[PDB]
Amino acid sequence: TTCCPSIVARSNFNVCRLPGTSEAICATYTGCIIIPGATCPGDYAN
Repeated sequence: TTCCPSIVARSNFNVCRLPGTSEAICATYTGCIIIPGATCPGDYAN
């Protein structure tokens, strides 16, 4: 599951993904994170 710290971080994440970039690269690029579970924390609410 991906969790993002802000709205624009998510928007940027989704653009990064469009060419097929790995989630892990897009995470470090944007500040989003990948977790194994499905429950994002309150500080990665977007």
